[PDB]
Amino acid sequence: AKQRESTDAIFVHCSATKPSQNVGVREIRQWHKEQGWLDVGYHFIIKRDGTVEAGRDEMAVGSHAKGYNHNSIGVCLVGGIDDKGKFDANFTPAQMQSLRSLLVTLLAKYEGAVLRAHHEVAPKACPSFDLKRWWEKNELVTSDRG
Ligand SMILES: [Zn+2]
Repeated sequence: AKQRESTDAIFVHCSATKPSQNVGVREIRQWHKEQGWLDVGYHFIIKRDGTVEAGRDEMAVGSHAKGYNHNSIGVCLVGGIDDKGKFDANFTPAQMQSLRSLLVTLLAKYEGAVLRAHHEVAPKACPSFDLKRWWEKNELVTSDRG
């Protein structure tokens, strides 16, 4: 098992859970290991009250964006779908506030890293919001692109 060579990107994801699912790394680590992986695939989880919990070691290869696990940080927001199972940007004010300082901290310490939304690189709606519009205007809108 080993550490990454470089950190070209910080990817943002959601856990694809509903509002009522107040979960964190204890549960998502358990869910990922029942699916056959060795640990939680994300380096950071932001719970719905804004608590950021650490997953994999900040410097290790994780499993969150395939073909990119070798050179990136994966950050996960708890939420992402409504009760119908559709993608929905239902993240809390407090989650978005913690996310924005974690990312300013991360972009600063990983010289040259770029900030990315999983849906830019894979056919998925994850993280369920338009990353550029929230990073720039502080507007949260439900989206499969951006
Ligand atoms: Zn994702």
